[PDB]
Amino acid sequence: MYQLEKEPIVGAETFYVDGAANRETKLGKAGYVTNRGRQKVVTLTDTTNQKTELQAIYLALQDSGLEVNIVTDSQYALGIITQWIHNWKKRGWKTPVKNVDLVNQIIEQLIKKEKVYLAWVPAHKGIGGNEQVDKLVSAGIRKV
Ligand SMILES: NCCc1ccc(O)c(-c2c(O)c(O)c3c(c2O)C(=O)c2c(cc(O)c(C(=O)O)c2C(=O)O)C3=O)c1
Ligand SMILES: [Mn+2]
Ligand SMILES: [Mn+2]
Ligand SMILES: [Zn+2]
Ligand SMILES: [Zn+2]
Repeated sequence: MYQLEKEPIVGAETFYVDGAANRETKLGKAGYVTNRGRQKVVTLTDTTNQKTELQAIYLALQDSGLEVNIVTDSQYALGIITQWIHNWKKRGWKTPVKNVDLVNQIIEQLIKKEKVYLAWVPAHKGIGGNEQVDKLVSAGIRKV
């Protein structure tokens, strides 16, 4: 229904989102850091790594203005969201089984926006945004 931006929205605040979970305890964290100096980290129970990545995106949509840049390192989160947008009101579309409720909450937030840019980056070493939020969500969840 929607058109995600082809390139970052110049001027808009950028949310570097991430999540991490531990399979053995199902504990996890999801959150963001932004280039305007905000951050947020929430602790979650009964969750998975995929669920935490989606939850971080939901948090960024909840806390942002009408134009938002979001940078994720979850290929899954980006793919399931983009596929939802491209295939609604379209033939031959079976909605995914896993995480359907969370993705529906995200799409809810997405359509309320004016412009959204969503990009995937591989996780990497450094001092940039994806690295910072990685350390935040990995604290006490997985070794780094
Ligand atoms: N110092 C460099 C190595 C390093 C150090 C610290 C890190 O935290 C990570 C690291 C992440 O922080 C991270 O969040 C992720 C990964 C990382 O490797 C992934 O690899 C990864 C992630 C999400 C995904 O959805 C996939 C998928 O969907 O397939 C993959 C995939 O591997 O395939 C993902 O979220 C990597
Ligand atoms: Mn990640
Ligand atoms: Mn990461
Ligand atoms: Zn606007
Ligand atoms: Zn970086």
